[PDB]
Amino acid sequence: MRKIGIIGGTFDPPHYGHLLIANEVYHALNLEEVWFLPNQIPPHKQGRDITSVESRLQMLELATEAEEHFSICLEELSRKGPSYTYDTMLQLTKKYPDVQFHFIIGGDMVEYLPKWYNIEALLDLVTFVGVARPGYKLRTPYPITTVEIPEFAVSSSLLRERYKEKKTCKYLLPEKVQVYIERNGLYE
Amino acid sequence: RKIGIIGGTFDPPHYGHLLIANEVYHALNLEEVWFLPNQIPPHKQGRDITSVESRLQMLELATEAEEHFSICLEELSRKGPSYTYDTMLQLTKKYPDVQFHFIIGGDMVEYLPKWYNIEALLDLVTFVGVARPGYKLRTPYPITTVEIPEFAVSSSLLRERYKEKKTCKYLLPEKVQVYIERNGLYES
Ligand SMILES: Nc1ncnc2c1ncn2[C@@H]1O[C@H](COP(=O)(O)OP(=O)(O)OC[C@H]2O[C@@H]([n+]3cccc(C(=O)O)c3)[C@H](O)[C@@H]2O)[C@@H](O)[C@H]1O
Ligand SMILES: Nc1ncnc2c1ncn2[C@@H]1O[C@H](COP(=O)(O)OP(=O)(O)OC[C@H]2O[C@@H]([n+]3cccc(C(=O)O)c3)[C@H](O)[C@@H]2O)[C@@H](O)[C@H]1O
Ligand SMILES: [Mg+2]
Ligand SMILES: [Mg+2]
Repeated sequence: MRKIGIIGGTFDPPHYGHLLIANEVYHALNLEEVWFLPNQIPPHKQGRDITSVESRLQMLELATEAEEHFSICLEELSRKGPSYTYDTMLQLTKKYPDVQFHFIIGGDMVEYLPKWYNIEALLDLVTFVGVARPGYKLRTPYPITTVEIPEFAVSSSLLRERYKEKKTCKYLLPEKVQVYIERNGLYE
Repeated sequence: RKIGIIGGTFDPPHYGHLLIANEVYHALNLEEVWFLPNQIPPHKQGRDITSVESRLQMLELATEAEEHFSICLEELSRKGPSYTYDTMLQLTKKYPDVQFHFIIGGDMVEYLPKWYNIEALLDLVTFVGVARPGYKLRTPYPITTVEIPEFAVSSSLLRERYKEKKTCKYLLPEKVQVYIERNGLYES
């Protein structure tokens, strides 16, 4: 099953920018499917806070369950420590020898690439697909694939701020995710 | 009474229309927002546009679920080209109760110098600009601004995409999608 997309994330919370870039890359590159890959500990944001894996997982399920071309990969949640993508992609490449993985990143992560653990070796394990994001730019010296989408400036940190400040989040993320955030008072 | 007006052609209406309407309604504590479809757009005369009953059908589908959104049918009676200045004269005289906030995206912010009776219009109504990717709010005119999570969705892209059978997931409401697809709008 050759062409598979994988979107790595903290998903804190998941939102329409995640679903948008996943669906757009899926159509653009004729992928068989897209795997959402939630991290246990974000390797670049190790000191911080972040909501439980359990609530992040539940949001992600809510966010993606409608979608049959979407599924959740738990490889990192079954590992201790910071979730380095090179380690994960090593495991998945050997578990799935007949898949060409396309790792999907937004503009801000394309810029941060030079600081990823084992970046140069990672680029040989996987095909990176960068997608534009307002305020970031897709220019990178690394040989990545690029897909054009209708850019959406929603972020997880913006959503967290707005929930705290009691500001509207309508049209920013799935209604099912909104329902769960408000029920459990995450981000207030 | 602070009331929003978003004039547009709505061919089709999409999440960018709904987003900006919601964003200003909350940021300016509006009582509600009116969607004002034009009979003939002043600046796209002839062009190639969808019928007014069809655009009206879609706009209803786009906004029906929304309690704080109604549609204003003022431009739909009489003449051809819908000049906003005339509309707002008529609305201002009719409801001296209400302070109208006319909502425009950044592309329409840019084109303001070419609007009919622009200077007299600015005296009539409060303009509210919202950013659009690929158009920052630079204007020498004294308009009110609200900061939004920008979405690069456009009507012409959706037209093009429907014609090419490309995905429109997350870009516009499902009810509107159902209508376009079933009547085979925008194809060829
Ligand atoms: N509005 C939007 N438009 C376009 N793209 C958008 C977006 N919002 C988020 N995104 C993108 O979606 C993805 C998920 O966002 P978010 O949930 O915040 O994810 P984030 O915490 O930024 O992490 C992104 C991925 O990169 C991995 N990473 C980062 C840094 C170093 C290393 C390493 O191994 O050394 C690995 C991390 O483990 C995860 O797999 C990101 O790629 C982000 O850029
Ligand atoms: N993604 C996005 N992000 C931010 N804003 C977005 C947007 N997509 C549409 N918009 C905005 O939504 C609104 C509606 O979109 P669209 O259907 O394409 O509307 P459009 O045809 O641009 O018309 C905008 C309004 O301006 C009026 N106008 C235009 C030119 C001259 C004059 C005149 O009186 O001489 C009047 C026109 O009759 C209509 O009422 C527009 O303001 C557009 O800029
Ligand atoms: Mg990020
Ligand atoms: Mg426009």
